[PDB]
This record gives sequence, structure tokens and C-alpha cells, in this order.
Amino acid sequence: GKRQFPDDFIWGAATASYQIEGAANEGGRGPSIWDTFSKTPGKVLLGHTGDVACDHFHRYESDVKLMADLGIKSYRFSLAWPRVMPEKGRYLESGFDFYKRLIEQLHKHGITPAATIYHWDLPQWIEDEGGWSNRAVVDYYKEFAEQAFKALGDDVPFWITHNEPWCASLLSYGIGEHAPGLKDWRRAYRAAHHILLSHGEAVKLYRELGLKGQIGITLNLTPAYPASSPEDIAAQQRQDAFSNRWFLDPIFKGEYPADFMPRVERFCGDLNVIQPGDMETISVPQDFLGINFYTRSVPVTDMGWEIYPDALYDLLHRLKNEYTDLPIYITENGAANADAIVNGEVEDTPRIDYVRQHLDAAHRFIQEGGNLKGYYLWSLMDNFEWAFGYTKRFGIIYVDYETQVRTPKASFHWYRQVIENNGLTD
Ligand code: NA
Repeated sequence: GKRQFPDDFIWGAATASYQIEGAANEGGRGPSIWDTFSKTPGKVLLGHTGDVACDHFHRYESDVKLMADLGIKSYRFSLAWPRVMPEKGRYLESGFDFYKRLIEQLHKHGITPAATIYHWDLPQWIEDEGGWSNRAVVDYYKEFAEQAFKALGDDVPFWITHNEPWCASLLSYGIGEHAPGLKDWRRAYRAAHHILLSHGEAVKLYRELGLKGQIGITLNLTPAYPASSPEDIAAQQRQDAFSNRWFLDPIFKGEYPADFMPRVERFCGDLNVIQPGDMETISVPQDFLGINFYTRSVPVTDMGWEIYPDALYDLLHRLKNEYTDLPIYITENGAANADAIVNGEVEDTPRIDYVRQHLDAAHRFIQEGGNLKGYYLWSLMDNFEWAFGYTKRFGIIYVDYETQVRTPKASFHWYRQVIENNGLTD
């Protein structure tokens, strides 16, 4: 029959600043690492950049109206650091103006803001000083977080310090797929530490300012599974440490995974990054945990990622059982689909099927006492898919980049029904 969610369950959709905003060179905005990276020959498919994107900086009013039609109770978006700290030693109070306008529209339509402080658009001038590998980044982030809390505080009840440390560190500085696109494990592990430390500083600052809302981190988690024989179980443990425990353990247990740190030191040498007090600051109590879930390791979406909703069920139980009794929010979940407009409609049935499977997994967790409080679909609209540019589409709303026309997909109409019914009804 019907799978009905809790009465107070928070239904949302999510975006990120560089991915939708455009207006990259307006209002004094300085370049981010992603401006530099996308503008570098060879780094992003077809040479796509986030100059323009969905032109959301300008079109926010109409976008919010689509959100009101959808019926989301919360909209998760990110704050553009480069609009506020565009160059070394320069602060633009006006850089938060857009967010103030956006938030007014949200409140007008009874939508709660959920603001992500850092979703990867580090100002280029900080990267020029070593970026996340430099300890001084912690103070720069603190300065930005401080101004965000002061500018928006009262109007934002739900704050996310950091989006996906694994990507901002390991994928960005170690693997080199994302800005700033370096290949240096020591640098990447230094970045991981400083991202985690900056999270903790922001939480501390939030308490000290006496704000009344909630603050937490968002982690992408990719459950690993063994193929089998003791070596396969060991392989699973290595993968799990690399993707998941490297971030979960410090946040919740105030230590890095001791099984994996020797491997890190083997390939990086001494990180020379952990200072006394750091691990305590990283493990400061949060109000909630945000998780971004897409797939597992060890049929597929348009990204070629395995569809495996059981991994989400297992993951939520793992968090409950091993890590935290805090409220969990799925801050992202979604799928790429090879979408086309036929007669002004987009029939993205595969996307519907994917979200239905994941919400069923979530519903099962809730039924078994799981403290899952909210779900945000990635994404509200098609957008700049990082290294893939505009070539991959995750939206429940189609965006023609030539015309900027928004066309709600079948998935939009389906999710609207899910929200209206507060659950699955098939
Ligand atoms: Na990144």
C-alpha cells in the first residue's frame, strides 16, 4: 500500500552555487578555483564553465515559484565565498545581497532555507596560498562563516558547514578530477584535515553567537562491499576507510582510522598537519549528520553508477548502530538520466524509479526506529556537472541552456505528489 513518512518529515531539493548561479563576473565576484579550472584547456568536457550556468542569480524569483509549485518545505543551496571575499584582504558585505533576496522569496512561499557554507567554490586567491593544504585556510573559512552567520543568521535555521570533504580533498588534490586538480596525496590528506578542522571551528562559532537553529556537516558516503576470502574482506576495509571512515571516525570518534593511517603515511610520508586540540575541535557535537548517497562499491544510471538502494538502507543502519543517534538528513540523492524534451515534456521514468527505490529504503529505516528527518533530491534543476560540464543532467527540472527555459520533468510531477501525500503511493 502507501509508505507514509513521519508527520514532520522534511522534503527538499538541493543545488550548489557554482553549478546554477552564473553571474560569475558581476557585483565584484572574484574567481573561484572552479573558474580557473573550467577555463583551463582539458579540465572540463567541451570546455564548459559556470560562467552563465542556469543564470539563477538573475532568475531566482521564477525558480522559487517552481519550488512553491513543487511543495518542498526546504531548499538547500550553497553560499558563494568568492562573492564575499573576492580578493585577498577584500570583504564585500554586498556579496550576501543575492542570498538575502533569495531567502525573502523562500520565506514568502513558506520554504525554509538550508544553507551550505562551502560547496567547493574556494576563492582562487586562497588556492594561490596553498588552498586547503595551508592551515591558514581555517581562519579564512572562519572569517567567511562568521560573516555568513551575521548576515543571514536569523533567517537560516539549518546550516551545513561543508559539502563532501572527500571530494574537496581527495578527489581535488589527490586524484585531480576536481578543482584545483592536483595529484598529491600528502596535499590531499592535509586538505582533508583542514576541511574537518574548519567544520569544527564553524560549529563552535555558531554556538558562541547564540543562534537558535541547527548545524552539521554533509558527507558523501559510498558503502564498500567484499567480493568474497580474508583478502577480499580486507580490501573492503581499505576502501571503506578511504571513502567513509576517514571522515566519519574524526567527526564522531575524534580519531582517524588507525588501520588506514599507516597506508596514508606510507604513500604521503608525514602529514605534519595534526596539531594538539585539532581532533577535539573536529569532534565538537553537531545537531545533525547530512549524508549524500548515490551508489556503492565492490543496472546503472547515466553516470554508469550501480543502482543499489539496499546500500542506503544498510548505511543508515550502520550510522545508527556505530556512529550516532543524531538526526540524519539525506542532503542529496538522485540520478543522471539521458534526458530529452519531446513535445515540451521530459519522460524521465528511470529517475522516478531510482528515487522511489531509495525512498523505500529510507522508509524501511524509519519503520525500524531510524532517526531520518529529511530528504533532499539532487537536483532541483539540471546544472553544471563539474568535470562533465552540461553534458549530464540530474535535475527534476530540465534547463535549456540556450534559452534558459525551465521545463519540469515527469520526476517533478511525481515528487510533487510524493510531497503532497507525504510518502510513496506508487
Ligand atoms: Na571537489
